[PDB]
Amino acid sequence: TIKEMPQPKTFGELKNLPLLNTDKPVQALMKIADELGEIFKFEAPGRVTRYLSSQRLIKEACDESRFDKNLSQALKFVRDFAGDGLFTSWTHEKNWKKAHNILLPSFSQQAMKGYHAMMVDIAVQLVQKWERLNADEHIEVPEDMTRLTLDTIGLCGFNYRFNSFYRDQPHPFITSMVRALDEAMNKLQRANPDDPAYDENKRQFQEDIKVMNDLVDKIIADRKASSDDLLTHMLNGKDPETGEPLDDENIRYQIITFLIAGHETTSGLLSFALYFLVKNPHVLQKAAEEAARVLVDPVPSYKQVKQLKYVGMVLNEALRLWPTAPAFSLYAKEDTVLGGEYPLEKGDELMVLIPQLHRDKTIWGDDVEEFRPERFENPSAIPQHAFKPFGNGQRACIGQQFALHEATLVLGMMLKHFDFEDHTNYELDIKETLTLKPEGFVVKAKSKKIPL
Ligand SMILES: CC(C)C1=CC2=CC[C@@H]3[C@](C)(CCC[C@@]3(C)C(=O)N[C@@H](Cc3c[nH]c4ccccc34)C(=O)O)[C@H]2CC1
Repeated sequence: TIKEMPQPKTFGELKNLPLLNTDKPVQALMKIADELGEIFKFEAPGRVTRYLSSQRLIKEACDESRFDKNLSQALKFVRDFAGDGLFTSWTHEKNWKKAHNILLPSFSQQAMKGYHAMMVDIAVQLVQKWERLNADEHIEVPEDMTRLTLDTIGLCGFNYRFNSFYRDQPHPFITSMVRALDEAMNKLQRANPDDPAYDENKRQFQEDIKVMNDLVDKIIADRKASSDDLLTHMLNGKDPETGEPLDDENIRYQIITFLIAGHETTSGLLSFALYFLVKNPHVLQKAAEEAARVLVDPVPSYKQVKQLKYVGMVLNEALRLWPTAPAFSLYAKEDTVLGGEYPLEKGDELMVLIPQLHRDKTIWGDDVEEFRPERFENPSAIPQHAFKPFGNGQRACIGQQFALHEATLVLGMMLKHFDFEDHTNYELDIKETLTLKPEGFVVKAKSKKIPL
């Protein structure tokens, strides 16, 4: 009944801004939501946003007639290099619907069947790497998952080989992208971004943007000198509405977007999935049993991957507890009241805190912190807008099918070929680069000695 909104602790003139002066801002906002509940106001000089954590309010926020996708401050900083690519465009910019129409067919069932062989090429490189480890050598999990996911989007999307399994260090692309993301996350807490103490930060940022754009003009130059892949559709496809193709500036932004959006979160998903599987041995056993039963050939087929149902549920349960793109932003299209209590003005910003949404006890029950893939047996038994790891509506993840096909294929092959040991009894440490990923997660993989 027009309730007053809670607000976390303030720092005078800086309002709530210093609460983001941490290497783990999403984990900080989750603790605030635990303390303040389903909604709280966050204020900095010149800006306000309302953090939502309950399925009760988020099911309203997901009404596309009332709320559209907002560029959060984080996405405004990413737009410095991702421009009006699909992830960092407003819905009302011409290039959003145009690129959407042109690129959606690059995620058709026909398209996924076409990507499968190249996903297998990279997955086989991962399995061969682990088969070739010596006694008592370990696996650096997020490092190897990032090698796989970057190489997969490079090859499937652009017929480009990053060759990440030939490198003991990350590809220059990854090093520059991680630093750009870390700069973008860093600028969020930065009062007085014009301070000369940040002139080197700016210089380094521009440098990192130059590294990713050099690789893009090279992917483009490569293709020019001679495929039916994502890059084919970017260069040739026409929007059925206008009959127009994408312009060169936009195409560059889409390549940068798909290299970032198309691997970082999938590497996080695979890393968290393997973390929960080694921490939950009964779940690991059930998934390994399915992989053994289904993947009866040396090379997995598209159809077999579609039959790894329990592996698919493991991936959804990992996205429930640690959604690797952990927030999305909305703005009110008009004046509206939220849950009958919180009046909003046109333009008012909302932040969906996805990990908190996924811990709503009124949806999942009291065992909400438990890793239980069986929660996903029946999508009709899950309330509306309870599970939002790929965002909402027409602005939902275009790459969800690609990511889940790749992750199901790879996790299936991992569970078929190896037994895993949590040999250090790893303590979860979640590194934030806007996206979430376990840091320092290592395992030992004992070969089942099954040939490829
Ligand atoms: C690539 C995808 C997965 C991402 C989604 C994100 C959504 C919200 C972000 C993000 C998690 C990074 C950390 C801050 C946070 C939680 C945020 O709300 N920030 C708000 C509010 C804010 C924080 N600091 C600010 C400084 C100035 C202005 C606004 C802000 C914002 O960025 O808009 C960020 C990471 C990148």
